[PDB]
Amino acid sequence: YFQGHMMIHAPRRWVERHKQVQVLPQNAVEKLISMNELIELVIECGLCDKTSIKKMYDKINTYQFMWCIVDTIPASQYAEEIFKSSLHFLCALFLVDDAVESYSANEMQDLSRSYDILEKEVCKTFPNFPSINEMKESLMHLRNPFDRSSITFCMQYVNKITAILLEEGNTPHHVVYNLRRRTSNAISIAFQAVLIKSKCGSITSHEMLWRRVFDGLVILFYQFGELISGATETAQQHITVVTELRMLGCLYCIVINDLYSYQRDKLASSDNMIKTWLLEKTVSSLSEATARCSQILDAIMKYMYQRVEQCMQSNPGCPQLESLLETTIYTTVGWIRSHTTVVPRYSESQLKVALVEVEERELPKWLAEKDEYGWNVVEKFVETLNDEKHKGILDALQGIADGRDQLLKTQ
Repeated sequence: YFQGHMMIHAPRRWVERHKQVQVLPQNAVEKLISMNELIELVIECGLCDKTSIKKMYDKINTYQFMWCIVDTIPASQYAEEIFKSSLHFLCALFLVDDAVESYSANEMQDLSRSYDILEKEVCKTFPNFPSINEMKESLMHLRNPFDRSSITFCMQYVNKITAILLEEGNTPHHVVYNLRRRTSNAISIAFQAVLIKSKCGSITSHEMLWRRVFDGLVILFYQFGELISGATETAQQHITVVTELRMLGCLYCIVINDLYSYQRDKLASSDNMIKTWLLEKTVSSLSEATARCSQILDAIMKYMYQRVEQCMQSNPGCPQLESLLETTIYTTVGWIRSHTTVVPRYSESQLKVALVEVEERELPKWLAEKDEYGWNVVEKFVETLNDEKHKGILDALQGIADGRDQLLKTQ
């Protein structure tokens, strides 16, 4: 600990893959960055104009952000299309988030209601789907065109990935169905969480984790590596454990987000965890909040390592699973890289990270150096994750249920 006091830890073999550059020609970077297609897509929907998407693209640097979010280079044309649509979805999802953060309760209520009804309308036309203008028809009754455009764009992504995995014979039918349901349920649960943000609780530092995980749609970002690597079937043979690791990664990303955004001019507002701690249970602000966050992040890394290196030892002879788990690890570690270099958070008044590389001789020591508050945090997070009250949320974030979230955080 010194004045660069965001010191985290990650195994050397995990982080040596982020020291890596994208070996790829410029034909294939413009195949993947189909900027003209993004323009035509956002002006075929009612979202925004060319200037807005170009500004979002300059801000987010969505390509290098994507290379922090997938580790598998496209191996066929379908993978190229998947990466293209994922890039587009990321870029415009952030623009939708910039606007929905100041939505009244009624406006969000209508938005999430329309998503929930449209999902169930277009889930019975499977494998067929309506086009963008055909999908505006059921949303014509809305009083805000932005909600209509957002819903059409999200369901467009949801149907496009399905169309891609059914235009090839590699992924089985019935698991593509579960994948589609998983994606749309994630989006609907995000709307439900931002709608639950209309109340301020009737507080506890575990409800906080449960909400802050759902406040971001990071699961959809983890699914990019699944799709682009062709592991949809082997991730559907292991929907559990994979979903838990992705939840741990979401918690990781949101801890880092809440710590970066509390050092900005923009009011954090929301249920920023540092704010909640400093209201009650923190002495000096930044130095102690940073150490709490570092403990939580290190504990998430250790639990992820142990879980992966157990599920591989108890499921031997499954190389596809191994590569999938390594991809999830890559995407969980990539959030450090993203917050440090590729997002427009070049504050440097923000904590300067010290990413320590845990070598092999140190790995047994480091996995037994678990005597911290982050241990309790992550353990209790895993318990409330596998709580039977929250079984419906689990099954909805798996591809095996309908999305319902409002009866478990508002009650």
